[PDB]
Amino acid sequence: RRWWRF
Repeated sequence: RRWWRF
């Protein structure tokens, strides 16, 4: 949602 694959 915000980091790497999120």
